[PDB]
Amino acid sequence: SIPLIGERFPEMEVTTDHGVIKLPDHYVSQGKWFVLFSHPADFTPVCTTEFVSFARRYEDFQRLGVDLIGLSVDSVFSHIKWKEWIERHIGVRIPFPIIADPQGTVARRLGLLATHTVRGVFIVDARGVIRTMLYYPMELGRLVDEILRIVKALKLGDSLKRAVPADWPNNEIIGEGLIVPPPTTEDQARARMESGQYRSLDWWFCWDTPASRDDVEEARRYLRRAAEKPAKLLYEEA
Amino acid sequence: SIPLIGERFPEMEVTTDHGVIKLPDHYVSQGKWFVLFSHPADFTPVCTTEFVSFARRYEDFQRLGVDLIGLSVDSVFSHIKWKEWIERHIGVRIPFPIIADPQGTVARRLGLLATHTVRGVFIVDARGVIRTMLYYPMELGRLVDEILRIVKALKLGDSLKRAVPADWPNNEIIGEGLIVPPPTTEDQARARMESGQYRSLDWWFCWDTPASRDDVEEARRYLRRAAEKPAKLLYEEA
Amino acid sequence: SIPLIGERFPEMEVTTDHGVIKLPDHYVSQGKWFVLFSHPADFTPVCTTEFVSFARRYEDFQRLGVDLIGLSVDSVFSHIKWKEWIERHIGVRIPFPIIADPQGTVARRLGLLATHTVRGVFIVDARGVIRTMLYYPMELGRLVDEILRIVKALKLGDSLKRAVPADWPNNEIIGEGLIVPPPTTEDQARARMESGQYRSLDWWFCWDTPASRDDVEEARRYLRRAAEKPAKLLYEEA
Amino acid sequence: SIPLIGERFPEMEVTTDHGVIKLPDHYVSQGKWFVLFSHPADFTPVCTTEFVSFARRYEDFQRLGVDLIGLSVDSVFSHIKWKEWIERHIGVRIPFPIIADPQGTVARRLGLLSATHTVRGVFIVDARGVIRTMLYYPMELGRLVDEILRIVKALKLGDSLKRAVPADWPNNEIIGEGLIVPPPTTEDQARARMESGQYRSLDWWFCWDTPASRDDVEEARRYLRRAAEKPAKLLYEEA
Amino acid sequence: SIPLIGERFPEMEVTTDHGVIKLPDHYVSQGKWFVLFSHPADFTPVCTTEFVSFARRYEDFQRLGVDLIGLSVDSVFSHIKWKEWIERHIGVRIPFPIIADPQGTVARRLGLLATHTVRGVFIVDARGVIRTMLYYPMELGRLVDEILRIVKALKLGDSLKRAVPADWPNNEIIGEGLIVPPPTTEDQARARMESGQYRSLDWWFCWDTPASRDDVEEARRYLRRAAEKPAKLLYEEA
Amino acid sequence: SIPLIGERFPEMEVTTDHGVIKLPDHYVSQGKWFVLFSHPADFTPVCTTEFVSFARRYEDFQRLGVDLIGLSVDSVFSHIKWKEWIERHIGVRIPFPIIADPQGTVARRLGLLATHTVRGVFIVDARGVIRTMLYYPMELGRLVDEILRIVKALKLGDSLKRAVPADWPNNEIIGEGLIVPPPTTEDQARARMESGQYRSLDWWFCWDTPASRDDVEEARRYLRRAAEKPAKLLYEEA
Amino acid sequence: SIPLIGERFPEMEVTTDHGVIKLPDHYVSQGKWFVLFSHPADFTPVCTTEFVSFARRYEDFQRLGVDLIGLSVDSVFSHIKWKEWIERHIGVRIPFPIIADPQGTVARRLGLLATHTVRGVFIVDARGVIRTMLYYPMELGRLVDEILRIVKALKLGDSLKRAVPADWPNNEIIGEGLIVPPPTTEDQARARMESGQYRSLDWWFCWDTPASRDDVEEARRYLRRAAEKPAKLLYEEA
Amino acid sequence: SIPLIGERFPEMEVTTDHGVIKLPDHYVSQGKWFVLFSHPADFTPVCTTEFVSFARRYEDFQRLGVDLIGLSVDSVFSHIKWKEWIERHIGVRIPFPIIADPQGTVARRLGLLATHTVRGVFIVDARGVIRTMLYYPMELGRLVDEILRIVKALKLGDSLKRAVPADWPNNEIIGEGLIVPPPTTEDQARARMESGQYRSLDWWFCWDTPASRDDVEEARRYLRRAAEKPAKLLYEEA
Repeated sequence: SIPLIGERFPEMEVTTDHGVIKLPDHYVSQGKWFVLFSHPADFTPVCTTEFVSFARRYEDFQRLGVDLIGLSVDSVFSHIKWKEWIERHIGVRIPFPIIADPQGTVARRLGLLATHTVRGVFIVDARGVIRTMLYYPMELGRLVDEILRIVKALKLGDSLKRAVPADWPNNEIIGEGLIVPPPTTEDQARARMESGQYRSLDWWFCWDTPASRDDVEEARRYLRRAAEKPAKLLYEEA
Repeated sequence: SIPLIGERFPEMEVTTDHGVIKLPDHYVSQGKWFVLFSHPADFTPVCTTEFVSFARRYEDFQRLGVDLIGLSVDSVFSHIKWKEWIERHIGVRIPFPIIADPQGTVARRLGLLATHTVRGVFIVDARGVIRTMLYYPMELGRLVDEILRIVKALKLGDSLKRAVPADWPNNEIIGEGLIVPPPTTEDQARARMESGQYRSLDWWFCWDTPASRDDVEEARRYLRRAAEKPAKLLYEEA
Repeated sequence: SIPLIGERFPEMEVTTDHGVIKLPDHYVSQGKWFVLFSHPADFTPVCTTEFVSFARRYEDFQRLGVDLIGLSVDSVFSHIKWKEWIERHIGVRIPFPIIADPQGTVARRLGLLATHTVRGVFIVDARGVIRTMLYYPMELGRLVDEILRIVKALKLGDSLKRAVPADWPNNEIIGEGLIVPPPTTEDQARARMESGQYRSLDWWFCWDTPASRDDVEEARRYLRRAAEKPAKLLYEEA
Repeated sequence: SIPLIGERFPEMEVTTDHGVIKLPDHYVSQGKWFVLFSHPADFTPVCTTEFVSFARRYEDFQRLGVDLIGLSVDSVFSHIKWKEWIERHIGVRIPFPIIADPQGTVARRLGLLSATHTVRGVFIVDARGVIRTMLYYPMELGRLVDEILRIVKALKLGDSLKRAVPADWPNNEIIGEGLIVPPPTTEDQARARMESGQYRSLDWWFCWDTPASRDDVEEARRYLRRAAEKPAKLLYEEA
Repeated sequence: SIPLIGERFPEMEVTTDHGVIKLPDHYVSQGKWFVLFSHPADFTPVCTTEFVSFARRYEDFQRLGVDLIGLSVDSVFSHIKWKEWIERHIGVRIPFPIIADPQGTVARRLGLLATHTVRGVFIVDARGVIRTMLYYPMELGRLVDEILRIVKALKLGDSLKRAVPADWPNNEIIGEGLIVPPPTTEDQARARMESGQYRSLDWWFCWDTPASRDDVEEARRYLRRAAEKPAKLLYEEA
Repeated sequence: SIPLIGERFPEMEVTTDHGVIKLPDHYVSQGKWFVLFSHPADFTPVCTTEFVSFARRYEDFQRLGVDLIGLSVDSVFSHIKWKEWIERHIGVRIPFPIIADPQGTVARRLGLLATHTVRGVFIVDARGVIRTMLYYPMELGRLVDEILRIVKALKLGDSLKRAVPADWPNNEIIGEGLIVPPPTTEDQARARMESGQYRSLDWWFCWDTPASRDDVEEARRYLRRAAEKPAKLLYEEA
Repeated sequence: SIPLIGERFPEMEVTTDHGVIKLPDHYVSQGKWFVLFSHPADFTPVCTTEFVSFARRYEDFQRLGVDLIGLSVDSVFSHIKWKEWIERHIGVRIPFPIIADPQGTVARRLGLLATHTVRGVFIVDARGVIRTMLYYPMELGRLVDEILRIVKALKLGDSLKRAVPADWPNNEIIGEGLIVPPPTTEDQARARMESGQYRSLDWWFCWDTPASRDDVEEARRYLRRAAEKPAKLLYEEA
Repeated sequence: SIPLIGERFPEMEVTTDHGVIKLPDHYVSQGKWFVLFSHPADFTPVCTTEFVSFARRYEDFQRLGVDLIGLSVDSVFSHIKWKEWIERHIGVRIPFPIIADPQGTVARRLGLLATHTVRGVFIVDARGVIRTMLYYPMELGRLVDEILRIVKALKLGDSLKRAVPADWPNNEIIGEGLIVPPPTTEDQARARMESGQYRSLDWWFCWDTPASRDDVEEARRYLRRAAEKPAKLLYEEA
C-alpha cells in the first residue's frame, strides 16, 4: 500500500518534536523539496548513525532547497531525549524535525507497516510529488551522498528537460552528458535525426552536455565524500 | 502494493530471453542471490545505460554470488533485438536474462503498475527473501556500485551477526566498524556493559571491527569506482 | 470493546524489557495475581511518579502474591532508557517489566485506544480473571494504596466467601465486618433468619467479622500510608 | 463498549426517582459535575453501604460543586422503597436521584451490560459533560468513596491551575504536594522552560511548583485521613 | 412477536424467588398446567391486587392441578420485599414463584416488550402447549375467576373430547351442553346425522351434556364468586 | 407479529357483508369504540354460539358506545348464508358486520396467522388505540360479559383518571374502589401521603370510590348475568 | 407463476370435503386422469352452473378414466353447505370432492393467485402430467363438453401415437383423420414419402384414420350435446 | 410468469409478416378485440389445420369486431412460404398476420417458454385487457368455434351487464338465461329479493333472458358448426 513514484505525497497531519504540521503542504508552501526518512525505534544504533550523517550534510541539503524530516515509531518525548543524547554523547546537534508516530498511524498510511519494516526514504519535490523511494532494511545504513546525488540530478533533469544516465556524472558511455527524452512518433524521430543537433547513437539515444562545470563537480564531490575514509572519527573525541 | 522487505519473493513463473523459469526458486536452488531490476520499455536510453553499467560490473556480482535479472514490458523478441543493438553499437554484451513482461503481469504482481512507474530493484537473498528495494524514476539512472555496496554489506552483516552503520565503510563515527545488535532486555544490557568486550557509546550502541581488510577495501573499491571520471567513454571507442 | 470484569484476561503474547511472555498464562501458572497498568508514553512526569510509587510498594505486592507489569506505547529501547533515568535521578530501581507496545497493538486489543486514552489498571487474579479495572486520566496519578486495598479485600472475600462493604475495614455501618452474600430464594432467606447465626439488618444484609486482626491491621496500614505526608521527599537528596 | 475517558457523556433522557432528566445536559446547564454510580439491583447489601457512604459525604460533594446520581437495574417504585428502608433501618436519608433502569437500557448504552452482576462503574463527568475517570469495582467490593472525592478535588485543581497531579497526591514520595507542569512537546518549548529558571525541575519533561493553596492541600488530605480512620460509633449499633 | 395458540411454550431457564427453573419442563415433568402472568414492575397497585386475587384462589388452582407463576421486570430481591409487604399489610401470603426479569429478557422472548406492555397471561397445558393468552393493560386488573373457568372448560374439553360454547355453563342456546367437533367430510357428516346419538341443529352443530353435575357446579361457583361483592374487604381487617 | 396494547390499530381496508370499510377510521369518525373478534371459518359451532352471545348483548354494547365487528376466513357469500342460517334456525338475527377474509390477508396483518389460529378479540378505543386483546382457542367460547366489564371499566378509568383493581367492582381488598396511579417521585409520594385525600395502604397504593353507584351496579350486572343459569334455552325455544 | 403443459402436477397435500389427499399421487395410484377446476368462492352462481354441468357429465368423465376435483377459496364447512344447497334446490347431487383452500395456499401455489383470478382448469394425465389448461374468467362459464372432447382426443393421441387436427373429429381438411407426428430429419422424410403408407399433403403432413367408429361418434356425441337446446330446464322442474 | 386474467396485455412491439405493429395498441386504436394464438414452428401439421380453421372463420370474427394474430417461433421469411404453401396446396388464403418470434422473445415475455410449450391463446378486449387464456398442447388442435362462443358470450356479458352460465346458450338449469352479478352486502341481498325483478333460485342466483333471439342463434350456430361432420373435405378437392 506504499505510494507510487509520480504520486502526490498522501495528505496528512503529523506531530513532530518541532510541532504539528501538515504533509506535504508544509514544504510545498515554502517551495521546498523534502526527504522523509523512517526508523523503527528511538535509541537504536544504525538509525543514530543515519541522523548524524544527515546532520553533517545539512547545509548540502539546504543548498539544494531540500528539508529533512525523520520518522520514528516512538513518542515525541523519547525523540527529544534521543536527540539530546546524540548531541551530548556524539557532539552533533540534530536540527531536523522527527515525526512522533507511536500507534504507527503514519507508517501504516505510508505502507511501511513487526515495526522492523519501518524503514524507507521518500524524496518529495516542491509540488508534493514523490520522486524517489529507497528501502534499505534496518541492519543497513543508508548512503546519504547518494540521496544528495539523486536530488541534485532530478533538479538538473527538471530544469534542463533531460533524463540522466546510470552513474551520472561518471557514465561509462556518455560521461557527464545528459539524455534528450526520446521521440514517441516517427516524424519526431526523423526531425531529430535531420536536426543534427545532438550527439547520437540512435534516434532514441541522443545526448548533449548542458550541465555547467560547477553542477558536475558539485555532483562528483558527493561521490568523493562517499568514497573517502574520513579524516577524524567522531567516537575518538566523543 | 509492493512486497515488504523481509517477505519471501512472490512465487511465479516468468518468461525470459534465456528461457522460462520460476522466481525465486530458480536462484534459491542455486544458493544464489539475485538483483531483479525493472524498466518501462525497450530501446529507451536511461535503461540502456543501466544494462551497460550492470554488464560492466558483472564479474563483481559473480564474485559475490549474485545473479542479475532484468524486467521490461516488451516481448522476448524485442529483448533480443535490444540486446544485439547494444552489443553492436556499444560493443558490450549483456549476459543476463531479461523477463519478457508484455501485458505487465509480473510488474502488476510486484506492485510496480502507466509503465513509467515500472522501475525498481529487488535485492533478494539465497533463501528467496527480499532484503532491499530501490525505486528510481525512469528519468534517473541507478548507481549500480551502490547495489554492490548493498549486497556486500548485507552478506557481511549476515556472516558476522552485525548491523552496518550509515556510509559504511566510511562512517563518520566508527569508520569501518560494525554494530552489535542492541540488547532488548535489562539483564542483556547489564551484561553487555559488564563484559567490556566492545567499544561502546551506550549499552545500545556497541561496536567492533570484525570485518577483514579484504572486506572493507572491496566495499570502498565500489564507492571509489563510482566517484572516478571514466578514462575513455564507450561512445568514442564504440 | 474493553474486557468486562469477570472475564478472562485476553490471551496474548507481549514483549517486555525482561523478555517475551504470554499473558495471563505466565502469571497464572505461578498462582500469582498481577496488576497491569498503562501509560501514554515514556519520559512523562505523572507516569514516572506512578512507576516510583509502585516501586516503593513492591514488597507489599509480593507478600500478597501480586506481580506488577506496566504498559507504555514506546519501544523496549525507550523503556530501558527511561528506567535507567529514574534510578539515576530519583534513585529508585523499577523492578518490574514494562510492555513495549509501539503500534499500540496491546492497548488496542484491551480497548484502550490520539494516545492519551492509554491509561487503565487491570487487576487479574491467579486464575486469569479480570477482577477490577480503574481508568484514571493521564493528568491524574493513581492512588497506589487503594490498589493494595483492592487485592487484600478481594483475596479475603474470596477465601472467607464474603462481600466487602464500602470503605472496608472502616465501614460506617458495620466497620470491619464482612457481608454474607444475599439469599436468592425465599426458602434461603427464611433459613438464614431462623438460624440466627449472623448479625442482621434484613435477610438481605447479614454480616460477621471473620477476618483476622492481622488482615484488618494490614488493610488499615495501606490506608494510613495513603493518608500521611511522607517524612523525606525523594526530590531533595537527588 | 464503554465510553472513553475524554469522550462526552452520551446524550440520553433517563427516568429517576426525582423525575425525568436529560444527561449530561441537566448537570452541564447548572455548571455542575456529576458522579454517576451503578448497581446490579435494589435491596442488595454492598450497594446499600456505598449509598450510605455517599450520603454521608454528600456535603463534601456539594462543596466541590458535584452532583451525585445512582443507577440500578430496578423500577422507580423499588428505588423509592429501598430508600425508605435505608432511612428507616439505618437512619440516613439518601438525597440524590437514582436512575431506574429496568430492562437495562442505560446500562447497555454505557456498555456495562443474564448478566447485570457487571452493572457497576463510576463515571466522574465534568461541567462540560466530558467523562474524566471511570472506576470498575466488582459487585463483591465496595468503592472507597473518599478516593472519589480526592479524584474530583485533584482534577478540579489540575484544571484551574493547569497542572498534572502526581501519584498519591498530596502525599507523593517525590514532590509531596507539588503539582506537575504539563510536559513540553517541542524542542524550543523544552529549552525555553529550562531557561526561565522558574520551576523546580528534574529534567526538561519533569518540572513542578507548589501553587495549590494550603486549604486545597489539606482538604484533599482529610478525604484520605477519613478513609483511614476507624469510625467511633458504627451505624448498626445506634439502630 | 408472541408465540401463538397451539404452539409449544418457548424452552427457557428463568430465575424465580423460589430458585432457578426450566419452562415449560418444570411443570410438564409433573403433569401440571401453569398460568404465567406478567407485570411491568414491583410495588405497583393493580398487580398487587391481582397477586392477592390469585393467592386467594390458590387452592382452586391446585385442585385443578394448575400451578401459578408471576413475571415482573425487577429483581429477585425486590420480589421478595414486595411479597413480605403484601403479607404484612394485606395479611395474605403469596405462595407462588415470581420470575425476576431484570433486563426484560423473558418478556422480550414472549413478545411482551417500554415495560407497560409487560402484561399478559399465558395458559399452558400439561403438554407444554399454550392454550389461551389474555392481554389486559396495566390499568385494568384481570378477572381471575374467568381464568379458573378457562382451564376448567379446557380440561373438560380435552377429556370429554368436546368444544365448549360461549358462556359455558350458561350458554343461551345449549346451556351446560358441550359441542361435538364438527364433521369435516360428507361421509362423516351423513353418518353423524344418521347416528342420532346427539342433540342437533345441523350436521356441523351437534352437542350433548356429558359433564358431571359437579363439573358444571364447579364452573358456576367461579362465575358466582366473580359476581358477588365480598362481605368484608381486606383493607378493613388490615 | 400481533399488534401491541397501546399501538394505534393497523390502518386497513376490509370488505364485510355490510360493505367496504376503513379501520380504525370508520369508528374513530363516529367517536365509537369497536370490538373486532376473529373466527377460523363459517358454519362452525363455537363461533356460532359467540355471534349469538354478542347479538343478545348488543344493546349493552350500543349503550356503551361500542360497535361490534366479526372476522371470519370465508367469502362474503358464505358469511351472509351463515347469518341467514343463524336467524332462521336459532331465531336470533346477527346485526353486526363480518369481515370477509378469504386469503386470510386481514388475519395475517393482525398476527393471527392453518386458520385454527384465527381467533382473537381486539378492543379498540375511539381514538383507534388497541386497549386489550384476548385469544381464546377455537374450541372454547368466549365469556362475552367480561368483554362488557372490560370496556365499561376502561371507560371509567379513562374519564376518572384511575386504574381498576382485580375483579373490580368486587375486588377483595378495596371492593369498588379505584386506584390513583402511583406517584413516580419521592416528592410526589410525600405530598400525596401528606394530603390526606385518599384511602391508603402505602404511598403507591392510594384509592377512592369516585365511580357513581349506577356505574358500579352496571359493571356488576354483567358478571351477575354471566353467573345466572338461563331460563329458556334457544334450542328448545326453536 | 403457473406450471406449464408437460410438467408434473405440483406435489401437495390438500384438504377436500372428502378428506385429506395428496396430489397428483392420489390419482396416479389409480391410473386415473384427473380434471381440477377452480372457483373464487362458494355460493356463487356461475360456478354453481359449472359444478352442475360437471355432475351431469360425471358418468361420461368416469368412462374415460377421469376423476373430477374442485377448488374453491372457502372452508370445508362452507363447501358442504354449498353442496347441500345444490342438491336441495337444484336436485343434482355433486359427487366429486372440492378442495378447501381458505388462505388461498393451493391457488397461490398453482399461480392462480383478488381471488377473482382463482379460475382455471388443469387436465392431468395418469402419469401426473399437466396435459392442458383453460382459463375462463369468473363471468364466463366453461363449455364442459369441450373438456370431454379434449381428454378423449388426448387419450386417442397417446394410444394411437397421433396428433389430432383442429375441430377433430370434424376437421375441414381431413375430417376424422389423425396426423402422424412429422419426421424430423431428411432421411426420415424421404422414407415416409417412399413408403406410400399414409395419405399425404407433404412429408410433414401425413395422416390416416386409425380411430374406431365408436371413438369418433363418442366425441361427436359430446359436441352434439354442446349444440342442442336442452329438453327440460332444471329450474322449471325444481 | 404468464400474465393473469384481467391484466392488461403486455405492452410490446412485434414483427409480423404484415409489418411492425405495437400490441395491444394496434387493436385498441381500432376498438377491436384480438385473438393471439401461438405455434411452436412453421410447416407443422396441427398448426396448419388450426390456421385453416381460423381463416374459414375469419368473417365470423370480423362481425364480432375481432382481429386475429398468430405467433410462431420462426422467421418472417419462413412464415411467408408457410402461408404460400397453405394457399397453394390447401386452396385457402390465410389473411391474418403471424408474429415472427425467432429467439422466442415474445413467447418468453408472455410466459410460454424446450419450445413445444409455445402454444396458447389470448383473447384480449377493446380496452387491451386479457379476458381468457387457453392452453392446448402441440398435439391437440383447438376447437375454434368455442373461441367464437367465448368472445360472443364475453361481449354479450359486457353489454348486458350479466355473467354467463356454463354451456350457454344451452345451460341445463337456465338455458339461454344470463346471470345477474351477485349481491355483495346484506342490504342489496334483501333489496334484490323483495324487488321481484328477476327469476331466482336464491338471493345469489338471479337471472333473466336479455339475450336477443339473434344472439342466441348466432352462438348455437357456432356450436352446431363444430358438431356437423363436413361433407366435402379440403384434402380431396386438392
